[PDB]
Amino acid sequence: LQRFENCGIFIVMLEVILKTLLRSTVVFIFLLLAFGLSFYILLNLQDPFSSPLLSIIQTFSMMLGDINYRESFLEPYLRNELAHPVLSFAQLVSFTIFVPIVLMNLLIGLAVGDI
Amino acid sequence: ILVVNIKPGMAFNSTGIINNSYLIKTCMILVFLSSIFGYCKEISNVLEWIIYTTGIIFVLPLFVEIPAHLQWQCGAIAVYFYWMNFLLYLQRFENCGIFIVMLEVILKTLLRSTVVFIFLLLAFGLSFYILLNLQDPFSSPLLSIIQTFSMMLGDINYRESFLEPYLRNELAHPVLSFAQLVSFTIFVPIVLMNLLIGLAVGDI
Repeated sequence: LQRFENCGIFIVMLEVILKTLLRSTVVFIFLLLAFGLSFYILLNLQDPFSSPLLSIIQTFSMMLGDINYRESFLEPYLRNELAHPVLSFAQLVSFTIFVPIVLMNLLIGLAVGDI
Repeated sequence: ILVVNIKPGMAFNSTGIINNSYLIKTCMILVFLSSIFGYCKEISNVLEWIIYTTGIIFVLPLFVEIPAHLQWQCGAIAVYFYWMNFLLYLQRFENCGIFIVMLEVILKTLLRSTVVFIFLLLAFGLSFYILLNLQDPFSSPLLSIIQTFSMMLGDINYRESFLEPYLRNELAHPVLSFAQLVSFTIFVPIVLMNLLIGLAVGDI
């Protein structure tokens, strides 16, 4: 579709935003490895965080702002099942600041420029 | 290595788990040596004073018997800051440093604006604490604030906390509760989140 006169600008733009993200990702893999290996300590008793690689695929799926808050922090806290409740809620506000707010707006800001 | 090879919360010594010993022993000796070398070489200056002090506690059972819960409490803190502080080493590579310079600009701009908008979330937090008090998520004034903070990304929990309680006749103030819900959705997920996208788009 790069050779049709309504389409090709969108495939040229798709490749610009994709090549920029695929450069950016070498940096921000370590930003998600930080929260992934840390929620693997604090939330270990819960199915989504059962293993270090499942913990990373879950932290990646929280990046779009679907944190699973009630299901994974609040309800375990009211059952007395969080092993580190204060430190778990601190890492939740920290994750929400650095990843869904900061990192996602940095990718919107990059895309707005490059388009 | 010492995180992925030992189950979180189990106490461990040079002999392995208190219940891989060569891997466990050598990786502890390395974390200890590199933390005391770190104390010699001593926001970057603050991150090191979290990392080397906390990384010592995770490994004190190399020499000193210490509680399982305290060992992993420091394991969680140390492992997190070790990787956040690993980004500061990417400032000096030609593919990367542009993104760490941009990450700091958007983060410093956000952390200035929070002085203002902490009171915007305290308004809705102390107010949903009145109107929704009978529901588990809003049971306490601090739980109510951690809950409106989690609603900020646009996951309002609408059916679960307004509609279903209303159809059961369990909202204590239904009209005023639905007004505060449209108000929250306007000021926070729409207005405040777009103000942070607008700031980020400019400053990048």
